[PDB]
Amino acid sequence: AIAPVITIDGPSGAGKGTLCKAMAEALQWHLLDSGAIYRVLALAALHHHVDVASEDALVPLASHLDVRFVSTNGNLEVILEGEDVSGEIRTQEVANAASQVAAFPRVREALLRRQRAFRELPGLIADGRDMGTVVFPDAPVKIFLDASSEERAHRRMLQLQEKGFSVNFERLLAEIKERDDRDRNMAVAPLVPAADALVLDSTTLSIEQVIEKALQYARQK
Ligand SMILES: Nc1ccn([C@H]2C[C@H](O)[C@@H](COP(=O)(O)O)O2)c(=O)n1
Repeated sequence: AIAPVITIDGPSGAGKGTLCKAMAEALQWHLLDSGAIYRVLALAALHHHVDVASEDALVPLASHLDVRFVSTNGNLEVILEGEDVSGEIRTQEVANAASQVAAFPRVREALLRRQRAFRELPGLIADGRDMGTVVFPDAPVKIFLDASSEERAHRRMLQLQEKGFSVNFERLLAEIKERDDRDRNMAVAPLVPAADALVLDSTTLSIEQVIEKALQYARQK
């Protein structure tokens, strides 16, 4: 007793986000956005003066987390413990922590069941860095979008350039390069594609083409 899926994962900046809003739009498939979750988890950790450094304090917060996602409106507002926090989880600090919050074995666990319960007819698209390596290791579909460092950098340090912020290519470069040698050497929660994941790059690829591509693989299998 279960419904179909998909597993569009990959590193930040890869544009796996907007890709999902098609997978899920053209298909009307429940769009599960992970990253956010952690981002709320981290936020909640922050305001709850919970020591995001202490793995011995990030599991309770998770296993009783009040985080849900809106329906079909303008885009997708994430809600927390009773109030909206979209713009706040998209902060340039919440992530530094949301990067800490997701680097602990037990964390994921408590977040685990909280995710697997997202599946439902017809299907559930899943943005993330592991929707195959762990959560949906049975998803007929398994896309793994990817993008170089210099580029994924642009794909961000620029994406926020016309959003009223200041940032330098040099920094964010290092910043993402950092998470890589982290996410990589990471032990658990690597970032390597699912042994049957369609490795799909997008550096010199267009977003209109990634969609194009992706979908091809979709209904196919
Ligand atoms: N499935 C996921 C999604 C995000 N993450 C991490 C990567 C980021 O530091 C943070 C949220 O990522 P994102 O900015 O893509 O929402 O949590 C993860 O480890 N596994």
